[PDB]
Amino acid sequence: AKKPFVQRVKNAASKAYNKLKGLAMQSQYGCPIISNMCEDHCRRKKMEGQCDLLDCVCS
Repeated sequence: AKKPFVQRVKNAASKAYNKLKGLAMQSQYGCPIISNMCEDHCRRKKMEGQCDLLDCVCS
């Protein structure tokens, strides 16, 4: 017989996306009474939450 020899069909590749960061247009200059300090600070961390009359809320 002397059968042949071959078995090279490996690769494994399915991963090239990782972030999970970014708002959805709503916490940007839309609050009633937000301070540039809170807006800038919250924007720097790209954290989105809710706009409070007392200040901005990052979530």
